[PDB]
Amino acid sequence: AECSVDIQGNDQMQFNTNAITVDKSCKQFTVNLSHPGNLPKNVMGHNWVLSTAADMQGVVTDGMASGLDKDYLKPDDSRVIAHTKLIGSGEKDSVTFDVSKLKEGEQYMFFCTFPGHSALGKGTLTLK
Ligand SMILES: [Cu+2]
Ligand SMILES: [Cu+2]
Repeated sequence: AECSVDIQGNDQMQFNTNAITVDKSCKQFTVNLSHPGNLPKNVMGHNWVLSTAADMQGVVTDGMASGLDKDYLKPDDSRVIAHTKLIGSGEKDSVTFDVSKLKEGEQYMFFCTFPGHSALGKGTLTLK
């Protein structure tokens, strides 16, 4: 099966999908994020961050407090399973992670930690 997905964030706060499926036979998985908007990352930055559902709000809140220079992620945040850099217009970044970090039946969320963005810039990730 395919073990990658292409995700975009633009000059609005929604990703172009709200649900990612990771096939259970995949051993790694890659997310390729890009930003087809015109605004720079300090104004309309997006990252793609994966945590358990339970951990999402903490990661978002602590990430906002960490600021732009930390890509809006608390340093040494063990709650983050995988993530990309924060990108702006014209940029791109990919993350590959081990599917051994995921289990069937567990509830995962992906989201952007740029301030305010998680309200609309979030979705589920499911191993199946
Ligand atoms: Cu964002
Ligand atoms: Cu990191």
